[PDB]
Amino acid sequence: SQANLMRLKSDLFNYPGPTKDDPLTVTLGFTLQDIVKADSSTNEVDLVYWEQQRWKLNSLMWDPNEYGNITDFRTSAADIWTPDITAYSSTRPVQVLSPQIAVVTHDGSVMFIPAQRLSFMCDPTGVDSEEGATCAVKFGSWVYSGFEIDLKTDTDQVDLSSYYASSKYEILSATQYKHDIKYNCCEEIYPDVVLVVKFRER
Amino acid sequence: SQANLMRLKSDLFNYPGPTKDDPLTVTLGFTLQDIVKADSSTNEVDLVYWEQQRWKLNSLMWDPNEYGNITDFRTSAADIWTPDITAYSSTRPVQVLSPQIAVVTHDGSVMFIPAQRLSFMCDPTGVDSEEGATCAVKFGSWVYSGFEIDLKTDTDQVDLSSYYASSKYEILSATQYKHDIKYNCCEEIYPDVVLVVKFRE
Amino acid sequence: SQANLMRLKSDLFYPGPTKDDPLTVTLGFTLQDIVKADSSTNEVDLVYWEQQRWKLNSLMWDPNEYGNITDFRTSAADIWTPDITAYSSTRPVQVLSPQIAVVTHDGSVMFIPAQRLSFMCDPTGVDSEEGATCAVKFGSWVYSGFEIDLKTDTDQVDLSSYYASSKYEILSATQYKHDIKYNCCEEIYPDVVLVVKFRE
Amino acid sequence: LHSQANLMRLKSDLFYPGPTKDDPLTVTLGFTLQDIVKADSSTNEVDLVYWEQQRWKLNSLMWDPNEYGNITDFRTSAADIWTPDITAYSSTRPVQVLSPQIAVVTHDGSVMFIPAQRLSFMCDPTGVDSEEGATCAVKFGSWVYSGFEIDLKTDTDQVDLSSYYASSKYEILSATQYKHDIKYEEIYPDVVLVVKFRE
Amino acid sequence: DKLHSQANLMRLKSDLFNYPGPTKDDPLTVTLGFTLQDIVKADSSTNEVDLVYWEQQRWKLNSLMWDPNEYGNITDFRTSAADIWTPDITAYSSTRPVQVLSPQIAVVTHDGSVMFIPAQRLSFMCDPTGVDSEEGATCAVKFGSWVYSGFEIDLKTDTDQVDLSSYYASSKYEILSATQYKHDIKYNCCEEIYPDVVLVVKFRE
Ligand SMILES: O=c1cccc2n1C[C@@H]1CNC[C@H]2C1
Ligand SMILES: O=c1cccc2n1C[C@@H]1CNC[C@H]2C1
Repeated sequence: SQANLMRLKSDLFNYPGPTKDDPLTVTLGFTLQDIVKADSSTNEVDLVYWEQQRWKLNSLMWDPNEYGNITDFRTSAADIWTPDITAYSSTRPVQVLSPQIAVVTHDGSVMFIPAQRLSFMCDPTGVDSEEGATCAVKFGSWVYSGFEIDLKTDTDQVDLSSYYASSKYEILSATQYKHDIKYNCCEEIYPDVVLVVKFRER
Repeated sequence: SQANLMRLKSDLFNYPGPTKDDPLTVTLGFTLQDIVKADSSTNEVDLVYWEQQRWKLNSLMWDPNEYGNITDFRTSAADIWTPDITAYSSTRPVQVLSPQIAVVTHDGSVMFIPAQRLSFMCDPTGVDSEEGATCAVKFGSWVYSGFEIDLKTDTDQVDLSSYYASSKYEILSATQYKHDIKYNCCEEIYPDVVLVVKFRE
Repeated sequence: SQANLMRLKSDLFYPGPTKDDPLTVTLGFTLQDIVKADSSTNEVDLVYWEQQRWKLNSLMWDPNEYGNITDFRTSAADIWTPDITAYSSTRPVQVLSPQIAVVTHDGSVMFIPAQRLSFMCDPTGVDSEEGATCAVKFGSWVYSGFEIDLKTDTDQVDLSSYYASSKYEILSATQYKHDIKYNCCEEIYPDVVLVVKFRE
Repeated sequence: LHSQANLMRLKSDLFYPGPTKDDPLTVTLGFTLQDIVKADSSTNEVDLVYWEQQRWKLNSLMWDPNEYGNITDFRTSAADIWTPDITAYSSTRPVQVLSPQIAVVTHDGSVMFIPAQRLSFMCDPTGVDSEEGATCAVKFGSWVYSGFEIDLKTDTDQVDLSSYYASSKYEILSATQYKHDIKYEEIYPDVVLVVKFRE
Repeated sequence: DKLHSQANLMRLKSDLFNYPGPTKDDPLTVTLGFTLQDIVKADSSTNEVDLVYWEQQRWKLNSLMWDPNEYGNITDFRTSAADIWTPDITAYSSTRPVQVLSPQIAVVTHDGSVMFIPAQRLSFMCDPTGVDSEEGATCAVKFGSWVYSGFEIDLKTDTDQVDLSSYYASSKYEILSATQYKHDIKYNCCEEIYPDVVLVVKFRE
């Protein structure tokens, strides 16, 4: 079985990114673990979250019958192409908290779920009130337009089922709606997923 | 002997990770050096510990008689596969405080003991009291279920034998119980080792 | 299509400019936010996007020879990129976006890294109606105007993404094309000067 | 086109194990002090921003411009070449580089490298809030080479203050870069930056 | 003469570089000494203290031996620490990753001895209580190989005294005493004994 897995990986590794004629659908979903801190002197808020990314490539397909019934495998994210999904309003480089390892399945679908800590632009005024503070952060491909990476979601709600119950901040709502925007630099429209979080001091 | 060691290393390096058909047992244990800080403005606590990891691979076996009676060697952890054991509630990238070097023994067993500083989600309310504060952080594989990586411990007690005697925080209790969790949704069993620390000023 | 793109990239894969092959580099700033202003050290921190454009003959192709591919994306480390540097930073610049460029069939490259910069700036007056004014120059570290001809498309900094709830509001943001020369020597050193007037 | 081809050819033709007692290298140092960012009296650390000019010359980097289309100099990554190990003796944090790591090589074989850096070094800022000010010093020299191997020179005793930030928290009263030798048979040279400054 | 010396050095380096670590049958002696430059700060809110020091490391390998006559009488040379094996001497009680302050360059001598002296800033567990009193505070920090036992790396000192001759005269903290003593310790993880050099510093404001 180990020999079969090594052979399968060797065959697969022995993708130039999407194109307008071969666009890629990337599904995005956010799980918000915690709101670590809010800095009212700089309007920066720190969040810990899991960013679930899923896409499918014909080049990553295989027949499990030809490889000892291997249905899927784990591999370093550096072994494959991954989408350049970026927070648009970070104020510090995003910090990764989990192994960079993807799960590839025989139908060519890949699931990547890195855990990260992000500092982003957010005014926490009103967090010390019952109505709380509201902030947003956009996520999208930095360089690929809607014609190359089509960006989708499975749900309009951020997954709060793992939110740290003793966080300094409690979540009032958290949504993840898709938006289409045009930037001054380029004519083509760029899709994005915007996380809108309403939160308050616990 | 030096030539024998280089030959052994060359032969060994000239593993794809575990599978359901070829699963791997990883033994985990913690030595808690110190609780550096507790931050009640963010509910983050910072620990320094040694994370001892042990596992064993047939592909790393050899006969000492074939290599000058060498029974073990040291090698960079980048030369070998290592398990993806991760703290599930960290708030900052773990900081490595020791060389990334493993010890490999002729029976194929590997011993890795990185020293790290970890910031994790923890409410320190009560740390300034007699009963102290309590916090917990789960360790496990990020991508492997128990059908691929099985977790074991040699003991459910954290090694406190070198805990810093003049730390700002004294340890009331520290355990590393192992839990096998089966979700209602799926057949696979997920195992974790949970560090539970009770401490006070 | 994917095979055509791979063949094009292999075919394509520049020593940098010289006095006899000068390269025009166009610079433009999008100012996202003024994160902080530290009156104890006179340092101000900005987040901005630095749009860089240039064009190389060695990056041209005919889309008809490559399945009508007119552009592609590639890692910035696959290609030469200009050494544009803030001249009064006080900390290493921190990169906030993927280091990926857009190459177009006419040989033009577009690269827009997002960065956080700490630079020398006295914010005195930021708590008044007139606000504070600070400036920072951007330009090549090692190339004179004979090798890298630095240009702007406009002097108006793009404020369309400026963070509306920043601690600081922008009174004006201007990007000037400026150069310094020595009478003794022919060489001219150009820079783009970012001047920001802002207040609490 | 011809210039690009010639540059590529020149770089290939050219692509040094460092100096020795029998092949000593002159390294010329100069400082431009851009700013004194901060002074921390709780730890006696001061933070400076400066440009450190380094120049040296190697026979192995010479060429005839006539053979390469009148190319008289070129730019190259500092990792493509040997660089002197000049270091600050009293730094309290790793020096942070603020500029591209790129050097200029000229056809006579001389190399010029001017990294911009932010440095935290040991310094008692006592007096900085007075008319007389504070005075601090930091020595620069090779970590591993003696004066028999790296002959450390300057073009001037004066730190270049023509770019000092006019609105710094700290104004400069004087800034010198005098040379010093220490004998313990080798002689060990340094260049000492001495800054006298005040709020 | 300069051309010949350069050629000789290049040839020597090429021959030398064209070591898998010590073994029980081929143990390595590593000599350690410390120079304490400054005690940058004491944090009583976390019991962390920050030190700047130089760590002098010396060892000797047969594979780095050469004849000076063979290569223009070249007694020694400088080379990047990345070109050679170096020992994994680690601070046992750091609270932050150690920060390197100097070039990583070693001096290799024709008898195969290496000398490597990185300058580092270290944050280590240390309670500074009493630093504001005449007796001062006292802290220790163990150094040793992380992974090689006494049977593979034998750890020695040249002296019991930490070199204070470069200590920063205007530090916030003055040194009352500083010693470096060797100890042999048994750890729970392994049967074999592991040696260490412990730095014991008494200091005050
Ligand atoms: O670098 C590129 C490359 C292509 C397009 C863009 N940029 C970066 C910004 C964020 N994404 C949309 C737009 C502006
Ligand atoms: O990683 C190893 C490998 C071998 C032995 C040890 N460890 C690390 C700790 C520090 N050194 C002694 C002991 C415990």
